[PDB]
Amino acid sequence: SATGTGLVYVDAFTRFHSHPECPARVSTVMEMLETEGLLGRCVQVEARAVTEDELLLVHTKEYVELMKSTQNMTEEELKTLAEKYDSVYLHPGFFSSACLSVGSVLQLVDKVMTSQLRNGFSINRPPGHHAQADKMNGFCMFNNLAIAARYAQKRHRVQRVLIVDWDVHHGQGIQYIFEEDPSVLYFSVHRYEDGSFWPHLKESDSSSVGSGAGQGYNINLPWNKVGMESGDYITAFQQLLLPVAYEFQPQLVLVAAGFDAVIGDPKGGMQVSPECFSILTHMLKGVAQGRLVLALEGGYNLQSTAEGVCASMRSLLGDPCPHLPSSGAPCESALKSISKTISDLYPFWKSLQT
Ligand SMILES: CC(/C=C/C(=O)NO)=C\[C@@H](C)C(=O)c1ccc(N(C)C)cc1
Ligand SMILES: [N+]
Ligand SMILES: [N+]
Ligand SMILES: [Zn+2]
Repeated sequence: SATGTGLVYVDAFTRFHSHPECPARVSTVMEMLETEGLLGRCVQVEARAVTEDELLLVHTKEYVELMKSTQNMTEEELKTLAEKYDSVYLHPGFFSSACLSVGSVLQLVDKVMTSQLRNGFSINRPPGHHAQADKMNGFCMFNNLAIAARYAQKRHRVQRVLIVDWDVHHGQGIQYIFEEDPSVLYFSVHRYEDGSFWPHLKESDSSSVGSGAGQGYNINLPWNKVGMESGDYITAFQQLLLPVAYEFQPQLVLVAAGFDAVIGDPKGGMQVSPECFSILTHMLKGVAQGRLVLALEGGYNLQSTAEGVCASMRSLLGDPCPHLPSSGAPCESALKSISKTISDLYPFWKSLQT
């Protein structure tokens, strides 16, 4: 029986930066983890730099070289290149941080799949779930979890990987990468508002269920109203994700754990209590024998994000689930979105058919 919860963090995550995506995100998460006495209960795991071969599992050779050459670029060359991407800034140390950010999750995948640890959480920036095979996007250079997913498949002989994205933003990067791939199931719960919320993509609706052999293995649930709560996410997990999850039977679960959906986040617009992420985390522990790795994505209110991380951490540590301040009943708008997605993937999953 594997035991212990891995925690990867290195000061290098704070060496690149009004802007919402800042080193303050990660530094104050670690501080709240300590003062809550959660940090000392984790097994501290070293970070490592991702190798080129590992990056090439997801990203193109030309893109990797362009990103590597950003190290020596002038702040005007970084200005030029970054302007050709959607919502992306560049920094001389972005490449190093991005490399250590990916490797941090690979470190945790190794420990969980070799049963040295039960589960893990990398407090890493830059985030990844928006990054694509040949381009930067949404403050992401490399796709942390996509790389980790195929890494586990190659190195640790994993057949099926489930990726859960509860960040308020749609991880179109992950969706694009495994679009035709049935070995990796992608689930994304995100604010959409019929395309008026960033990234403003039609591919972010529940209509996109994948293509080819990957049909049915891509699941988007789009909120079309702000102010969603814990009762909405829990109902969404209970009626959609988890039925599919147990039918899918993954051997590793990766979580794009952004916390911009927590109450008080300026960007998300939702009202999800921090304690809700303790429940969602706990649900996912019943899948893949608890083999569960979380990686930081979004979240822009420093205290709310820190609370979300702590709440997720307690469940990783096997602490009792917390009391929920909000109602257990979901709203009508949430039910509409859940119904629509279920209807869109109905013929692909037996468990959805009632
Ligand atoms: C991309 C993103 C977060 C994604 C996320 O968190 N994914 O999980 C937020 C965007 C909309 C944003 O707010 C923004 C702010 C400033 C800016 N520039 C000053 C250029 C460009 C974009
Ligand atoms: N998401
Ligand atoms: N997929
Ligand atoms: Zn986000």
